[PDB]
Amino acid sequence: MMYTNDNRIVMTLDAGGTNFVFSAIQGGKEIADPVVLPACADCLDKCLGNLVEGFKAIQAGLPEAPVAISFAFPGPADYQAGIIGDLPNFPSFRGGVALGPFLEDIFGIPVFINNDGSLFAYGEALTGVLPEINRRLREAGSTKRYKNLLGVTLGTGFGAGVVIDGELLRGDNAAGGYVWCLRNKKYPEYIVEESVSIRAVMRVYAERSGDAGARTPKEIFEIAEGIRPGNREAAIAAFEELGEMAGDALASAITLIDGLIVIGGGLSGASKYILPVLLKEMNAQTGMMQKEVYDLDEEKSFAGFARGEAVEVLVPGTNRKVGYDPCKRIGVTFSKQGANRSIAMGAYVFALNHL
Amino acid sequence: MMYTNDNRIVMTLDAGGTNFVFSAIQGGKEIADPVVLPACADCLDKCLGNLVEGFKAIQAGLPEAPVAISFAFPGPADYQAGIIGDLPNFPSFRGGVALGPFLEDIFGIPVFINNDGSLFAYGEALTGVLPEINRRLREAGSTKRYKNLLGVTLGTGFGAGVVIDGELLRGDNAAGGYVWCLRNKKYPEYIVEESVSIRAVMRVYAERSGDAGARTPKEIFEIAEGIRPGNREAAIAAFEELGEMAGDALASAITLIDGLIVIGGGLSGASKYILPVLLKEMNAQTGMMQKEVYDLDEEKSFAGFARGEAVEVLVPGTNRKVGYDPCKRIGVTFSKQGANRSIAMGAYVFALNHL
Repeated sequence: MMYTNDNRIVMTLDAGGTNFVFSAIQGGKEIADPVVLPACADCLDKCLGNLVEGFKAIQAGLPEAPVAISFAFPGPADYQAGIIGDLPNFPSFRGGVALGPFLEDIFGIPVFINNDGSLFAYGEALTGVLPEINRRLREAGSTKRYKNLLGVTLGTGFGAGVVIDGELLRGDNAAGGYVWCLRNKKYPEYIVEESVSIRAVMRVYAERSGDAGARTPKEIFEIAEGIRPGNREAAIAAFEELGEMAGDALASAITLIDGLIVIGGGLSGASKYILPVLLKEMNAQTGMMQKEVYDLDEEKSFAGFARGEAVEVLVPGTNRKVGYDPCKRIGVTFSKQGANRSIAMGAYVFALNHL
Repeated sequence: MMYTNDNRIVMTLDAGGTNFVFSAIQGGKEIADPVVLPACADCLDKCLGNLVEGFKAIQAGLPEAPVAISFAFPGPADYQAGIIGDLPNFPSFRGGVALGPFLEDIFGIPVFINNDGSLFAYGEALTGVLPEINRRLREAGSTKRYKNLLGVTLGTGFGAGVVIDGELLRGDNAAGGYVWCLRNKKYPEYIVEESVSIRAVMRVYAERSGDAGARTPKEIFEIAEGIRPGNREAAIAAFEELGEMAGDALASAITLIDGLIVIGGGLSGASKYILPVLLKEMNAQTGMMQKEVYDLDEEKSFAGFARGEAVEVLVPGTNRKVGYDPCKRIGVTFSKQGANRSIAMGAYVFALNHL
């Protein structure tokens, strides 16, 4: 319930794909009748002009005046500078478009642009799971608190973002926290996204079964779940196989970050089949070593996560005691809020913290 | 030349191995006749008592009084809390020793304990290469400045530390920035340290040649370099082979950090044979992708690193221009200062920044 009673309004935008959807956020709520305009990608001045119209449209129907505007944008881009690079799906963008400063001029207030993965992790760090986990620890009587979060979206791609005690890990090339291009475990010549995405689910089921028909991951989930007819053993492998690679990637990524992992996105509907194999892999890899990964979504598992091996040690010579837990542990949890909510909140809160 | 004229004194300690060597640092200089006492590891109270004696010894022969004391310590440990875990080479340490607070009581001033890898990266970030690189960029007329550093020591092990714009990446289990336990490329069932260490150099040369005699990496370097007699082709492979794995690890590690890499340690004497294959691997992996790794130690290479594809873009509608460089690039450099100096400085500067 963070920021639930805040009066400050941030205008936002969803450039997910095909067109622009402009909105506004006050408190945690969406308080603007959305405005849909097309993104005339072929004419820089045309869509750049729609953006102005889109935001002007919203602004005109607000109670108070807006304090800023932030949104996620396709990229690659120099996000901090707010200037976007050569996007494939936007031909009028080759060269470098100073989108951030442009809007900042036409509206005066500051604008913040970031990529999906970043806003998702940020959202979960300050609004989603990270706070829930930390209180649930204190509530469980543990002295341990986690400040580092690696959020990853399983969907069209294998996006991700990294937050270090509130500070979004941007990277020196605006490319911090990438996990999609790590080396693939079962396909050394390719990247992990090739086995961790909607493609991989669809592709594997097609291979494991003899069905060459177009199936959606939901349909595949239904086949594995026993509702829809098909090759159940194959429908499962489709998700297990993804878990295995995701796990391998997450394992080596989290080794550097050393924090909790949040997973979300479209494919998160198949927690049931992904998480087990994923966790099995993470614990096989950090087992070579002194580090356990717990299923933060099951009670029994979270219980051992909370307490670990906590004790008190006496300060030699003194009568004082100090807290200590030699048990190094990590965890994985799926977003309860949903990637869409966390991303929007991420944009909202990021705005408010960086005014 | 950072802190060269600072009057503030920090007492330090080298618990490298076998015994304790106490010293003190003022400005950048070592201003204390070192004091060597044994580490009576078998008796907690005995060596814990030597530490007190060791520091008391130094303190008594200083001009002004000391402002703090920091040093690196073996671990695993809760470094931030200053309490050390069950060390293998210290039997009187099983349970959890609140070493930090102990000294903090007997001396009043604050004490900071960290692991080698961390202090090394910190040292290089504020004292070593990172500042040299950034000025050399400005001097070259580039607008780009790097704030994220991944420092790794090639030696007895494959240690490492990560600094994000001045903030040491500690991790939630005091295990941030580990790269030693990543998966090994050519030996999937083992960790990378197994192929990146003094062992791997010695081991490979023994395998590639038929020489079962004990050779030191220096001797092996001399064989590859043509001075010492032996199997030159094998002596090279010994170092190339290490470069390959180090590169693979560095590649996937730096993908999350997105900053410059500093290498140091004992084996750094063989830059000549390691760096080329190492860089070749990093550019093969981030090539699957939009990201180049440059040899920051060669002039021609650094030149292209500095300029990249820098331009100015006009803010649409305005008469103003904004800087932009779509060229995402990274680099690798060997420590000019030496791991020993950077580590000591890291301890010194870390102390002064966290008073």
